Formats: sequence, C-alpha cells, structure tokens
Amino acid sequence: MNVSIEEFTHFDFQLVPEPSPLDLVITEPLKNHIEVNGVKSGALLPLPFQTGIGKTYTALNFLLQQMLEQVRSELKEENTGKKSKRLLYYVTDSVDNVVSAKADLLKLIEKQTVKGEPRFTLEQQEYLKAQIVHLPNQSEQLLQCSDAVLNDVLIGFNLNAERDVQAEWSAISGLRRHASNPEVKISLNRQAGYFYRNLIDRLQKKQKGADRVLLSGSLLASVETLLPGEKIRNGSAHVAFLTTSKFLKGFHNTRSRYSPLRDLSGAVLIIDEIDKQNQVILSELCKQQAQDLIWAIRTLRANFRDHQLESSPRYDKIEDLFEPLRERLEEFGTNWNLAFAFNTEGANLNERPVRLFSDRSFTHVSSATHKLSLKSDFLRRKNLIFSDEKVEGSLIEKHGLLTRFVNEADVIYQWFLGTMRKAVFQYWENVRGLEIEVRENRSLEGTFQEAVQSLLTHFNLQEFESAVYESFDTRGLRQSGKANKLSSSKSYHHTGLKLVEVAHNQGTRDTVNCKASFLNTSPSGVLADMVDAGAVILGISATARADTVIHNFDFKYLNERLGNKLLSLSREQKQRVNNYYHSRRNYKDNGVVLTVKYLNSRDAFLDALLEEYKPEARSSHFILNHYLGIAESEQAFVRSWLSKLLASIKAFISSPDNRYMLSLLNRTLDTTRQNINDFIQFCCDKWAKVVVFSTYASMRSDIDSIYLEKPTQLLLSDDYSHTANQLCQFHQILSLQENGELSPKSAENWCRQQLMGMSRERSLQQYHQTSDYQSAVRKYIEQAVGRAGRTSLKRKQILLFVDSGLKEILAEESRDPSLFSHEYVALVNKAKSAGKSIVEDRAVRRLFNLAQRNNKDGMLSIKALVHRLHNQPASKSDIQEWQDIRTQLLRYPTVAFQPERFNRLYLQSMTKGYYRYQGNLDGDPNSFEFFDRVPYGDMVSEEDCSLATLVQNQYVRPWFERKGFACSWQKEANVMTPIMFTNIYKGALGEQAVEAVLTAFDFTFEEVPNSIYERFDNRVIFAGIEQPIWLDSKYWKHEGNESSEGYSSKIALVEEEFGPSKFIYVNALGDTSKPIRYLNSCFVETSPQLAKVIEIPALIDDSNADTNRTAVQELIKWLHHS
Amino acid sequence: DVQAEWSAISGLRRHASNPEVKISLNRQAGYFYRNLIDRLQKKQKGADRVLLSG
Amino acid sequence: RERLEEFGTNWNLAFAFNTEGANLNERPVRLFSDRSFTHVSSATHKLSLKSDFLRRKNLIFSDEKVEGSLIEKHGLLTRFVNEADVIYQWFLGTMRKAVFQYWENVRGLEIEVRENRSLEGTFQEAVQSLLTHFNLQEFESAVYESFDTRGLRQSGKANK
Repeated sequence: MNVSIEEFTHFDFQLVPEPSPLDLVITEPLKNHIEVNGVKSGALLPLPFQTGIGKTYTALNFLLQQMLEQVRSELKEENTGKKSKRLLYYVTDSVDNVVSAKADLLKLIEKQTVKGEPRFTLEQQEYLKAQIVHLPNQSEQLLQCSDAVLNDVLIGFNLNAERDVQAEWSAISGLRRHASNPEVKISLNRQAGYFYRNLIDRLQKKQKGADRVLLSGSLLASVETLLPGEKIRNGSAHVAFLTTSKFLKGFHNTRSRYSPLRDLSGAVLIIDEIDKQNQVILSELCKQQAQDLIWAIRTLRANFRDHQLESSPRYDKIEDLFEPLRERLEEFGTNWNLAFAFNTEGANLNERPVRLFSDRSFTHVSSATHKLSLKSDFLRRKNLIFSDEKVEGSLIEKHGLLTRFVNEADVIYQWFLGTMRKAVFQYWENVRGLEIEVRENRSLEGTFQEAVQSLLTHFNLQEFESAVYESFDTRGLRQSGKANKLSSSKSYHHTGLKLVEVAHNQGTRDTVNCKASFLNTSPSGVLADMVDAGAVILGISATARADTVIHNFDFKYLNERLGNKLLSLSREQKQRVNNYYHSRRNYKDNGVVLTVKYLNSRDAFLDALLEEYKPEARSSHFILNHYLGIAESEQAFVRSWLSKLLASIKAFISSPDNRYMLSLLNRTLDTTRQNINDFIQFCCDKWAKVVVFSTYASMRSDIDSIYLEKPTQLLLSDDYSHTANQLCQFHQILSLQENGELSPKSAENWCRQQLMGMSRERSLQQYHQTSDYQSAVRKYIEQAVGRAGRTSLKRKQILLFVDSGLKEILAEESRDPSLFSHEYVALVNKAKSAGKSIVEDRAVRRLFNLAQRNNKDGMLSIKALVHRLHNQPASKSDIQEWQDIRTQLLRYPTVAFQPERFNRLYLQSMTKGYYRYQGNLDGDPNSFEFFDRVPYGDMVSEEDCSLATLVQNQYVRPWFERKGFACSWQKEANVMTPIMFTNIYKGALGEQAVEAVLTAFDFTFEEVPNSIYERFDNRVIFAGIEQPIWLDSKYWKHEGNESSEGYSSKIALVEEEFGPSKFIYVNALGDTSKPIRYLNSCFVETSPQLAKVIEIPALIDDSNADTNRTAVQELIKWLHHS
Repeated sequence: DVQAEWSAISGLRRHASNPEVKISLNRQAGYFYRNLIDRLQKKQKGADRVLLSG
Repeated sequence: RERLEEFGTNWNLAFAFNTEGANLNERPVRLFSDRSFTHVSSATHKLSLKSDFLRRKNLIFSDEKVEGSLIEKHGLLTRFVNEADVIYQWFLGTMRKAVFQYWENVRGLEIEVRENRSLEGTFQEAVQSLLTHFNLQEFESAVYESFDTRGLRQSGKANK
C-alpha cells in the first residue's frame, strides 16, 4: 500500500505560492551563485532574520520547494536512470527546536493554499510526509518504539535465543511500565541507551550480508520505526530533522552507521542559530580521547617493520601510500631510541607532571622553568627527561629537547591517520573498479569499515580502530586548509592545538606516559570544509554576522577561504528586509515608545534602601559580613549589583503598564539575597496600593520590561572533563591571536598562565581588554533585547534598563542600524546622546597586532625550516618550500589583494609600499614594534633594498625579465615582513645579481646538492675547471653571530665532504675601490697561492652599477693559474 | 557522572517494590560498585592518600 | 624471543592469513586438542598452510583430497595452532616467573624500608612495569586471569 510518485503526474509544479520578500532574498542570491559558480558547488548564506519575521516559515517553505523540485526531477527522469534524492537537513542545537520545526513542516503540507484552494490532495500530503524522518538520540528512540515493533524486530533477526538481550529487554519493559517518578525515568533512559547500543551492535553484526533477513512488509516497517536511518538508506525518505551532535556523530541504519559529513554532495542544510553552533561543534571536537604518543609510535614502529599488505588487484596503489611513513618511523625510532621506555629523572619532576602546549606553528608553552632534555641512557637502557644544571654555560647539554620529540610524534601520528584515510579512498576506488560487474555501486560509506578493518588487520594495527573511526568524521573533510608549510594557507582554524601531559603510568613507578589531547580543526574550519564538500548551508540567526571569534564563526577566515561562496546580501536586500520588518512590526500604529534608563551604581541609594530594610541596625557591615556573607573583595561587586537591581525592580514596580519583568542576571542569586528580595516584595505590597531573574546561558503574557546587566564571564567553558576545558580555553586564546585582537606577547603569556593553572577571574580579566569582549557584549545585548516581545499588540511604554558599564560599549557601535531591532537601536540612540566619547578604531590595533603576529610566525618558521635544512638528508619538500618563498618574494614583493596561498610572508601596511619598525632579527619575536609607534627605526621600502640602483646594470635587467622578477616595488597595502625582507630578499637579490654578472662571462651554475644545501648559493662550473667552485654571495658584507666559527665549520664540512674546493665571497652592492683580498680557512689574509677563499667587495657599483670587469677577469685568472 | 549514578541508585532504592525494578536495581548497583571501586583504588594508588580514620 | 623469531621466519608471520578454496568459506574450521594424544578437526581433508610470496599472504587450503599419492610438504594448520598455543602459554608462564623474580628483587632492595610487601602488593606493579617496558599492555587482562587459574603452581610440571 506504499504511495507511488505517480500521484504527482498532474501537479502544477510551475505554479508557486505568492512569495514574501524573505523568499526572494533567499532565492535570488542562490540563483546568482548558480549562474556565477557551477551547479555542484556549495555556499553559505547567513540570513539575519529576527524574531516574528517568518524565520521558520520561510526555511520550511524552502525545504518544501526543494522537495517538490526533487519530485519533479524524479518524475521527469524515471526511465533515464535512478539516483539518490538530494539530502536535506534541519539542524539546531536544541532537541526541542528540532521537533516543532518538523511538526510545522507537516502543518505546512496540510495548510498551504494557492489561489484560495488547497495546493495538495490527501495523496500528495501522504507521500510528502513520508519523506521526512526525525531521528532523536538513542534513548528517546528506544522509548518511542512500542512493544509490537521491538518484539517483531527481536523475532525477525533471531534474538530470543540469546538470554542476555531478552533479560535486558524484559528489564527495559518493566521499568517502562512504571515510568512515573523521575527516579525511575533516569535509570530507564540510561538502560534504554545501553540496550539500544547493544541491539544495534548485534543487529548490524547479523545483517552484514550472511544470513540476510530480507526485510519486507511488516518486519521492514518495524525496522524503519526502530531505525529511521534505514528509511533514508533504502530511499524512502530524504529529509532528516536532527541535532548538531547527531549530525557530527551520525545515525544508524540496518547496514552500518551513516555520518552525513562524508557524503555532502548536493546536501542542503538549514542551520538554525548558526552562530551558537561554534560552541556546540566545539563541545564535540573537545571530547576526543587522549592518545599516548609513546605507545602509539612504538606500536607503529614495531608493526610497520615487516607487515605487508596483499598484492591483489584490490590493494593496488595502497602500499606506496604507506612507504614514506615507514621510512619516517624508522628514522624517528633510530634517533629517539624507541627501543627503551621513558622516565622522569631528578627532583621537581617526580612531583610536578610535565605539561606542554603547542599551536604547531609558533606558540609553544612548557610547564617547566627550564628546557626539558631527553637522553637515551644505554647503560640504564632507558630514556630520561631531565633539566640538569640551571647555570649559564658550564658544559651545556646537547642531547635533545622534549618539545621536538612530542611535535614529531604528533606529526607522525596524524600522518598515519591521513594516510589511512587516503588508503581507504583508494581501496574504495579499486573495489568499485573491480566490482563494476556487480551492480552494487557502493560509495565510500559501504567500504569504509571494510577498508579500515582490512588494512589494520594486515598491519596488525587493530588497536587503532577507534582512532581511525574518530578521526574520520569531524576532520574527515580535510581531504575534500592545506598543511603548515609557508606555501600553504596557514591558519589556526585548520591547524589546531596540542596539549600534552607527561606523567607516570598507572601502578608503575619507573615508566612514563605522554598523553596528548588534540584539536585538529576549529568549528570555522569544519564549516568551510562543509561548504567545500558540496553542501549548501543556509544558516539563520539575527546575530549571524557578529564580529566575534569566540562566540561566533571567524567570518574573516570564512571569506578568505570560500571567496564568492560566502554569499553576502546586497544593500538593496538588507533595506528590503528592514522595510518588511517595519511593515510587519511597527510601533507607530499602536504608539509604543521604548524607554531607556541607564542605572548607575548609586551606593547612597543602596545604603538608604538597606537602612529602610533594617532601621534598627547601627551599620550595614554587620548584615553584610554575617547575613549576606560578604567578604572584603566581594563587597564592591555585591554593592554594585544590588544598587542597580533594586533600582530596576523599583522602577518596574512603579510602571503602571508593565506587568512582566525579565532581569538578565549572571548568577541565580542566593537565600541571603532572597531575604532582600522579600524586602522588595514587602515594599511593592504598599507601592502597588511577574518578576523573573533570568540567566544569560539558560538553554501567556508578553515581556514588556527587561534589565540588561553587563555581560559577565564570556569565555566558553566545557564541563565534560578537565582536558576538554583546557582545550576550549586554548582554542579561544589562539583564535583571538589569529584574528588580531591579542598580540603574540599577550597570547603567549595567557597560554603560559593557563597551562600552569589559573583562576577563571584572571582569564576573564585578560579577555576583557580585547575588542572581542565589547563585540560579544553587544551581540548578547542584541539577542537579549530581540526576545523581549512576542505579541503583535504592545503597550504604550516598554522599560529597557542597561547597566552603566555598558554606556561606552553601546555608545561605540558603528554599524549601520539597518537590520538592528527596535530595542537595540533605541539603546544605541539613547547612549549616543551622552556627550562625546573618544573612539579608537579596531583596525589600527588589529593591523599592528597582525603585523607582529606575521613577523613572529615568519621568524619561527624560517628558523625551523633552516634547522630542518641542515640535517642529512635534506628533505625534497623543504627545498621546494625555500625555493617557493624566495621566488614568490622575488616576483611579488608587494601584492594588492590579500594572498591566499603564500599567506604569512606579508603584512598590511598603513602607508602603502613601506613601513618603519624597530626590532632585532635574532631574539624575542614578541618584542617588535611596527609603523608609527617607532618612527625613527629601521625602514622597509624600495630605497633601502637599493633595487633602483641594482636594476641599472645591463645584465640585471635581462635576467629579471627572463625570470619575471619584479624590478620595482608596486605601491600596495601588503608588503614583505621584516624577517622575509632582510634575509630572503637580500639573499635572493644577491644570488641572482651575481648569477647575472657571472653569466655575462659564460659562467655555468647548478644547485647545491645533497644535504649541504643552504651553505652556499650554487655550485659553479666554468671553462672546464676540474676543481669544484663554491660561492656565498651576500647583498652586503655579512658577519653574524656565527662569524668565525660559522664559516670555519662550514668550510671544514665542505672540504671533508667534497675535497678541495675554491670559495668565493662577493657583495653585489658596495664600492669597487677595494681590491681582491685572499683569505685563509679562518678568513685571515694569507698567500694567494695558499689561499682558499677569494673576496669581491663589489661586482656591481653602488653609484653607476658598472660591472667590475677587472674583478671578474682577476677571478678567472686566479681560477686558471693552476 | 558518579553523583548522577548514585542519585539514580538512591531513587530506585526508594521504590524497590516490584521485581522488574529489582533486577535493574541489582544490575545498576553492580555497575556503580565497579565504577566507584575503580575510582577509589585509582585515587588511593599513592597520590594524596585519603588517610582513612574514624 | 628466539622461539618467536624462529616461528615468524618459519610460518612467515610478515603476511596475514586467509582461507582459499570452496567449502571453506561457509563452515568455519574447528580444531580440538588435549595437547598430549587427542586431535580432532572439522575438515573432511586435512588442512594445509602455504605462504604465497607473489600474493604476499598465508593460505589455508585443502589441495588434493586423495589418500597418499605423494603427500604435500607445505604444512599443517594443526602444527601452527599447537605451536601458537605453546608460545602463548610460554609467555604467560614466563610473565608469572618474572613477577615472582620482581617481587624477590624489590623486597631485597627495600629491606631498608619496613614495608616488606608480599606478592599481592607487587603483582600488579610487576605486570604493569613489564608490559609497559615491552609495549604489550593489551595482554594485561590475560595475565590477570593466567595467574590464579593456573598460577598456583608457583606457590604439575610440563607436558613432557
């Protein structure tokens, strides 16, 4: 009796109902995005729809139109082919919110009318309502199922034989019978969840393909009732109403578990309260299980040494993916001696556990006062963590560093997980190609578990399944932000954070475990990956475009990665929405005024009210210290709170029209404060001849009076565990650092304070001095005032009371009040008339902070890369990164638009093309100063690089033109950062200028080979000279801290690796007057015949840039003498 | 988690009349004993010993 | 360790195991032994084990079902199972002996401290220390059951 699509054959699809302006402002940008981009590209469309504007109605109308479009498409196609219908989702944090919407959708199908007549007959309604599935949590899903459905499921899959499941079901039924007092209800929910998990586990174990039950008829209907996921899987339904946690974790069907994050192609999501999800998504990304990085790496090293996969047409090109991981693991084991275990040696370490924090790019914090070193004691056969001496010098240690070990271990572990994901993808491709004969055509969903189990059983890595299962959904969309290399789009939102605890094992007192908590991506990165995967996300929220990074998605990063996919409404659409809001919500017709009264901390008024409360008391301190339990520190805070709350309640009582007051208070008061509340009630008893003390984070008569206390603690805190809260705090700090509100110095100091353990008060004090705090204050005020009023009829006067600490914040609002509600614009208007306020632009502070941040990242990354380029062998990827940085800085010293790939090589400068700074390029990164704050410091422009002088050479120009190097610095507001400018640009210009001037006399050059790279610019072959020729060109005479030891060591290494080799040192710019000086191994003047180093102060003049032909000829003669 | 589990156990014990409640109460009490004893023996392993007395 | 590496070399533990041939993919193969003189199998013909280097995998196959006629020289699943069981029980017994030796050494070293803990106090510590040193923590549960069921011998001999 199933309803067929053939019941839509005579429906008029071309007839759509009369559209409201909201429908147009949704459909027009989507059509423009369809025209501009492709038809298989997702887009995020944040829509600022207020309350009582038609939010749910418009979203559900969009859903119904998409469903009808799918019906039309399926009817038209029919015999052409069979495809899975587009998946539509409705996601909201609240489980209550994702019930009513679904219900409302059904109501829509029942009540939508066109031209005054029903748009659908009963058959269309029955078909359409059968394509919507609501899939709650497992406990409520089990309690929903009746007895007949569960009994039929138990019988059909042969479950009565096992007495364990029968006992569990008997207990579940027994407690479900007596689910009257909540005490029974809590245990019923818990045991129901456990039974649901066990039943689904056994059901999917049985239905794997062996002894298939061949669901049909009554059993199929019962299974669908128990498991709504199977309704989607077969094809009956394609609209799912669910929560964000269920969206991320996934639901269950007969075959396996379906997480929508892996197959989002042509998926239309509707996210209600899009901003708040940033918190909720975080609450799921912070629940990851800590993994011991010693056990994991040792297991991988032991198991990857010999275990090999099958050489079958199914495992083709799946072994080559794992090789580089194996040659990295063997080297990691050899260097760190993973054969032995690890231990903590010495005092101050067996008592204090070691805590480490890393952003993986430039923010590193250690809980130890001295750098922690690892030594591999062969005689004791163990690895030891130690601090050793705290004195300066005195036989400094050269064993190792714990931070390098931890970072490399994390890199290897995440490399293994990513390689497993790629291998699963390749396995799916091979299986599909080999089973082309079979018409199954299963996607990655049907092959994910099979691939994971096969690979892990072949490699004996069955312990990692959960890991590969956990790191496949939340961060599994990374395959569909790039790496941390300088050519990649470096950002915290897709790099993450790592928190490591080194502490002794359970029971054991001589082995140590290194637990690691990871946060690979931010919620903003997850949303960007959703859009990149092919999901059209429609997020509805009044404050959907707030300028916060803690309480909202980082829209600056979203715009820098999506591009044109972040569909932004035009000014016409926003003004149309404002006109619609005024039409459907007008206070002029009723004559409703919005009263704003800023309440100050009137201590005298509070004292007078206290005296009226107890006239016989000699002083209020006796009551405060005993009755109210007030200490010395809390005195001012409690006094300020009471002095304003009392005034607000008294004013609300004095109002002859307002009947309901909703005060927004952080804490839910106390019994001691309840006594004063009773005093207020006693006063109101005589004043008259209802009141709610709400909370910011909570979850008939209309609200006509609201009090807005200053937003208290605003840093999101997770209470699932302790590591979750630590990860959340570190995420907030690093997101603030990336946005630009907190300078690297402040962010590093805050991270260090948090790692050692710090009170919430100090963290909030640290947060309060950022512009994000004021932005979140304004956003919370907007949300609070938006909910104040839900009826079409309003009284003449509305009371709006604001804490006097919000005067500055609300008086500094600078956005156009187009979409702002009546209450918020009233508050802004009232505050803006309070004299004058000095406004400091967030742009200037953000620009300075981001410049310092980019310089810090540049210096730390350059040092790490150079250090990684001085070990044997030199990795090929690092050579490519160095060359790419050099070439990009050569071609594009200054760019107009914000670069997307080569991100942190540039800073946006106030004055275009140049900037003044003051700092040292060998020391503390978070001590640099930029721009106008150091007007008499170092200068970065085209003048100091002397490019105008260097381009005057007749051989510089041909090389610059042939290779495309920029001969001038284009004046734009994105210039090279200090570290990059000095080192990279000076070196690149010097090397290329010397190459040109030597090519003028047919000199042949080759890149420096092997791992001796970064020591010399390039190997030289010229005129068939048998001995090798090496060169170290500099833009100017360079003598750094390494100096004598530096070049002596490099000369010795070159000589001992490649034998005799002439050395040349030339400064491209300078004076040509100084003749050739012959230097020994220690750069001391010696005999020309015995010399091994030649020097040229200037092959290119500093005045007319003439080529030093005499110097080149003398160098040729010196090379050709013997 | 422990507080919620113990609250549920106490609530069920207040109304342990029918057998259906009895079997589930027994199972829940067993699980709670396992969890509580595991936590108590982890805490008493040698770090900040509780020093039982009286 | 010597026996483990010899077993890995002889039976090619570098590769996984799979069943090749019809009639073996439907009924799982059941084997039974008393470790002395009784051996029972669920296979009509004796099952052999072969290491295919090209496919890089170990195979359980029946081969010819005839009696005699130049019997194969590949191997037998029975020997693999018996040897694996012997090595596993050797590991458990060696762990018990190591726990005893650990208790003796710890008491001898800490005679200065008046704790003088018995085998009960040192058993869990010894198991955890040895398994963490050898990175065999997942065997922990086994050692917690193969210490009283057959562990009273430390306080029957072998099958020779």
